[PDB]
Amino acid sequence: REHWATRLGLILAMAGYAVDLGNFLRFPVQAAENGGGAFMIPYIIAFLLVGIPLMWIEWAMGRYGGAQGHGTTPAIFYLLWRNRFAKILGVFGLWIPLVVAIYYVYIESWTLGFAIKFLVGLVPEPPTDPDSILRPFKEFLYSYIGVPKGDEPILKPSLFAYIVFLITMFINVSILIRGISKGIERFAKIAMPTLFILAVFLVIRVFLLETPNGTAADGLNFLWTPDFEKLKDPGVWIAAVGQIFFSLGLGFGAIITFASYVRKDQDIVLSGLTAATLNEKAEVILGGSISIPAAVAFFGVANAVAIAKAGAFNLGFITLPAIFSQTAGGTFLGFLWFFLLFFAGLTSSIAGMQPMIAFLEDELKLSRKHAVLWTAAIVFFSAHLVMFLNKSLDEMDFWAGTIGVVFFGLTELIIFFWIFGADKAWEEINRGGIIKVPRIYYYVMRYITPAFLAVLLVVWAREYIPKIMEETHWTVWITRFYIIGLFLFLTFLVFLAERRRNHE
Ligand SMILES: CCCCCCCCO[C@@H]1O[C@H](CO)[C@@H](O)[C@H](O)[C@H]1O
Ligand SMILES: CCCCCCCCO[C@@H]1O[C@H](CO)[C@@H](O)[C@H](O)[C@H]1O
Ligand SMILES: CN[C@H]1CC[C@@H](c2ccc(Cl)c(Cl)c2)c2ccccc21
Ligand code: NA
Ligand code: NA
Repeated sequence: REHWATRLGLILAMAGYAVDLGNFLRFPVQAAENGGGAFMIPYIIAFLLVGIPLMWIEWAMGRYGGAQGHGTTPAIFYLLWRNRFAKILGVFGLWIPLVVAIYYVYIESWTLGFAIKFLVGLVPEPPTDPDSILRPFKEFLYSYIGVPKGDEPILKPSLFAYIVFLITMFINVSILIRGISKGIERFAKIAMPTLFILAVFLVIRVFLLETPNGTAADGLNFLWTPDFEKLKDPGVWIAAVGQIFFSLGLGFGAIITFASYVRKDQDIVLSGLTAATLNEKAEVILGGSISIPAAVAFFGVANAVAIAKAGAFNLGFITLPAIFSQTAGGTFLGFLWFFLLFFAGLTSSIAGMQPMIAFLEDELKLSRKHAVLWTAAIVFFSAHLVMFLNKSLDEMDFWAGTIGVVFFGLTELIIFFWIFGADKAWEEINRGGIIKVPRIYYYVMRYITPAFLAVLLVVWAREYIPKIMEETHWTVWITRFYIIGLFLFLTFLVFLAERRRNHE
């Protein structure tokens, strides 16, 4: 079995998976909407009671599986719980990263496309008033993606967007096809320092932003002034749990698969805690210092509430590109911003497609070359639904990348800490640990952690599912039909794997 060559490479790869566009866009928006500086209270608590324990558990499950030659959840769940229902539950944890990759790589390709367009100077050049500056960039983005102009739910991406997606897939493949150590690990050792350098440069350039509407210091102020009254709203506590859960990338299956290449007695406690900490640092220090302060510096603290409510996507793909074009060398600054977003996405997507590759290698005995190429073919083909059908991305992101991950995260907890055995799980976590998990976390993992995920799951289900099922366009059923088909497809591959094993 492949293994990580160095501890540093392992940590940077895991951190690279966790650190993405969300660090620079989703977190600042969430904090600004949920109490500002006060949001750090439930955020730290959720990090300690949910993020950290679940992360150690996913690492533990992966390393446990890898020692027996299995990197994905269909086999791993069965090893933990030898039951037919376990193999079926395990399919979910292979279905999720497969479905997520189908839309994620496309989103990632947008950042490469925009980086190129900013670099060469092919961007709108306004003109005054905020709507006169934002609109040309809204149209710029809409034309690239092919946002519907009529009543039809059809997307028409530009030729450039489509070619860049091809290039983006090729880049993912070029890394993945070289494997864990010479591919993913080697890239992580370059991309992470680069990501750090770009971020620091952006923080510095943002802090120097001075407009008649305000400064960056006003942005840091608006973002980091505590509003303790919001701590009464349960939604703020729910948002913090969700923020921690998603930013760490728990429940997606990538962590488990990456951990499956950690040697049997190699540390995961300190390594996992370090990777998690790197994500948080990149999130609150780097992410919190770029996007929001820039938006507030340019549009004033008066529009600060409106900006955060506009969302992470609008902030990163419309508002920020617009602001840069109004500054000296902002064309190059926009390039750096999207270059940053591209590497942040690329480090995550190579981690996100590895589970499918691992399944083909471990369970169907495909060579790395064949496993990578077939995984790429499936993702590339399937992405055409995301590229051409309006809201297909949103539907995939909800079922797999939102509801699915929280459900699967809870399933992981139960199967590992309740079914497999709490004592065994604990020993599987701490074995080879450079530091030991504090004894108190045994109770947290067994009772507190699954309680938080259960509350998150139920609240989001009751809040979002009825709307999703009753207020959406009929075309969402195309996406539902297809991804249900993908689940049936993986179930069939698992069937073929076990029938091959019985033969050999
Ligand atoms: C959900 C997956 C849909 C697959 C993408 C559909 C391919 C789109 O093919 C369409 O062919 C038309 C021919 O008249 C052309 O005019 C359009 O430009 C082209 O996009
Ligand atoms: C989700 C899948 C949607 C794919 C978009 C398909 C592109 C539209 O293809 C359609 O082909 C028709 C051929 O009879 C033409 O007459 C239409 O005007 C053209 O829009
Ligand atoms: C998990 N938070 C980020 C990190 C990884 C990144 C991600 C997760 C799984 C996969 Cl399969 C891929 Cl390709 C990419 C991602 C996707 C959707 C939503 C959020 C996120
Ligand atoms: Na993150
Ligand atoms: Na990443």
